[PDB]
Amino acid sequence: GGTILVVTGTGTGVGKTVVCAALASAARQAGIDVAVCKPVQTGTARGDDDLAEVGRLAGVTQLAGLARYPQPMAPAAAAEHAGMALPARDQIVRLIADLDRPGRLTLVEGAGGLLVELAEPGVTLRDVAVDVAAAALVVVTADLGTLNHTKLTLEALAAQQVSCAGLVIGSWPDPPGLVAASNRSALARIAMVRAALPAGAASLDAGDFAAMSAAAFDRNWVAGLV
Amino acid sequence: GGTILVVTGTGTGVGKTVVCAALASAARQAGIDVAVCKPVQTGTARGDDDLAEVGRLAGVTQLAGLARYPQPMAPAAAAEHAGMALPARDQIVRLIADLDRPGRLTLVEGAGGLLVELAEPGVTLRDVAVDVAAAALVVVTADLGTLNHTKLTLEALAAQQVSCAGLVIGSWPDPPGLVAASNRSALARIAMVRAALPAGAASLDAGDFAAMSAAAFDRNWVAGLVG
Ligand SMILES: Nc1ccn([C@@H]2O[C@H](COP(=O)(O)OP(=O)(O)O)[C@@H](O)[C@H]2O)c(=O)n1
Ligand SMILES: Nc1ccn([C@@H]2O[C@H](COP(=O)(O)OP(=O)(O)O)[C@@H](O)[C@H]2O)c(=O)n1
Ligand SMILES: [Mg+2]
Repeated sequence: GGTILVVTGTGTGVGKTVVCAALASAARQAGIDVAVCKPVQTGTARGDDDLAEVGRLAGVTQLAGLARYPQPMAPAAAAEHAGMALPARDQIVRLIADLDRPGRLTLVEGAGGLLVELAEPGVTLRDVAVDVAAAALVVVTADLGTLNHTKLTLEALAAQQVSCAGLVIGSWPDPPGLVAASNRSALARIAMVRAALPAGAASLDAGDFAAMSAAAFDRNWVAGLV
Repeated sequence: GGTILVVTGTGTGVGKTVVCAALASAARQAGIDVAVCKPVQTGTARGDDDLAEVGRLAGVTQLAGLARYPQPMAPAAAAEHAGMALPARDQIVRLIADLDRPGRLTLVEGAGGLLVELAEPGVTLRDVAVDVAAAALVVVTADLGTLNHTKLTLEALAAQQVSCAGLVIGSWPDPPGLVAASNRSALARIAMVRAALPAGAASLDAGDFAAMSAAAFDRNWVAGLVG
């Protein structure tokens, strides 16, 4: 076995996907082999595709997925809209265990938040993390309300003994503002803030994104993940 | 005593204050005596005042506050900015217990979400509900992400044996889109949906607000909140 992290967020559009790519890119430049798994992808009608973002931004090639639904809804609703079911629990857990190998960092990106339905029936990214014995990296905002949502996600993780590998602020504004600066300090009091990615990093070309990513995390911590 | 209800939300700006006003209004129209309590109010230098707004909307006059901070931040950050302290846990409980009375519905409006720190050290509204043996009414959105946020809040309540008095969709769009209608159907499988308040209800005058409020809640449920 290697290291499996689920990358979850406190909500939708907090930057989980940019974080997966950024940590992927930071680990790759540390000589770590990276694989990213997005079991369920929604919003394909408008072109959503988080694995292709990670491939473009970070250059991961081991990019694995099981289902893609057209509508920009939560997985369960997008599936009912399409008239089809979510994939089964065993599919996603086994896909991830099969990605896992010594010396490799495997990131599992969910859909929205920790407790959204990912597989039939009612199984979540938390259930999946329990099954593969993964730790969780939690992507937060620096905006108003983040302390509550972070604490809630962290309590839900710990309730099922899913270790917290730290926080990442998905989007750090420029200029910060009084709320973001206050929240960042307050976030660090409840868990390790591993990085804060600058707002707009997802528009960067691959070379600029690698530079940002290498600077954004601590070199020792990334190397220490595997 | 009577019935104490904390009114919390899955976030800030989900409609806690309008819900408080609407439930207060429906209970008042059922002949129930109502008090609305706001132990920690932030953003007062921007004009933020939920007690005053509950009074504007539903006519409530039994309105109790405790801490007020000028800056629109989390209570802990607003207090630091002002060089003031958060209230103690027992000061909040005293504020609520002074209001509690047989035959009375006392509503305690949180600040932001359920785990916002209201007192030191890290004392939250969940702790307060334990102290005054109140159930929690959870105000949610109908938008993307509400299911995760509602389930996270409900787990947090169960972890401390704080009963969930049900859900209220704070703002309900007319017409509802696909995502909103899906979320609503799914929220009703998670817990009782007590009401879904029409969007923009804060622009209804006293009469239209009161009518909206009587229709929004099941009369049996409201009447059953306090005997
Ligand atoms: N540091 C960041 C984080 C996100 N973003 C963008 O803001 C949107 C939300 O990010 P995301 O797609 O990773 O959100 P999740 O739903 O994956 O959590 C996306 O369109 C990002 O491209 C950015 O430009 N700079
Ligand atoms: N059904 C509703 C819900 C909220 N609103 C308004 O939407 C804003 C947020 O509602 P709120 O202040 O009660 O939200 P909280 O921060 O108290 O949870 C406020 O401006 C309300 O006046 C409305 O007009 N009709
Ligand atoms: Mg309010």
